[PDB]
Amino acid sequence: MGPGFDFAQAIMKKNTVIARTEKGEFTMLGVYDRVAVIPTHASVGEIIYINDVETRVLDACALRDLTDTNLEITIVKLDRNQKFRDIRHFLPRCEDDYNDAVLSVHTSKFPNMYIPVGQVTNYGFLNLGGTPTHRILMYNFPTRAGQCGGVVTTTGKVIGIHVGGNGAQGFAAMLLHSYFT
Repeated sequence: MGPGFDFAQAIMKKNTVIARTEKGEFTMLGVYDRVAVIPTHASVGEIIYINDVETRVLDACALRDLTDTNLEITIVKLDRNQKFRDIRHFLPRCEDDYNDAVLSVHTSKFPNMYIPVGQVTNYGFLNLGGTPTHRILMYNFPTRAGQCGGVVTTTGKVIGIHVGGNGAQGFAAMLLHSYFT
């Protein structure tokens, strides 16, 4: 409907796949080459389904900060026959607050879904499902089961992936340029 939705749509149309694990279907952001991200609670194994294609996982790394605190981001390298458009130049370099974000989701359950979530707070620490988690972004939208892995964007930046909610707020894990060097 406006430039925020335009940037979000451009990311969804070229840089997302539907990932299926034993824990469900997730929006999965492709970042560059065969490298993608997914919430760590997706529990990626040796095999994953990508757009319903059986795919070998070549590497998977559950990220933690240098305090050895969960970040809730898993970086996956996929044995896929095609590269993603390189979007690393849209990743923030530092932890920040944002205005006017969109959360975008694409699954069997929620196709072509775009939510204007508004102002995004650098929340920091969250006890996420009982797990101490750092680098959390917070927005005041009542997100639901099925939106995990959803992409959080502003005009010109890909800032996070949706990892949870409390019924009134939603929470995303930061994406930082330094994760994908």
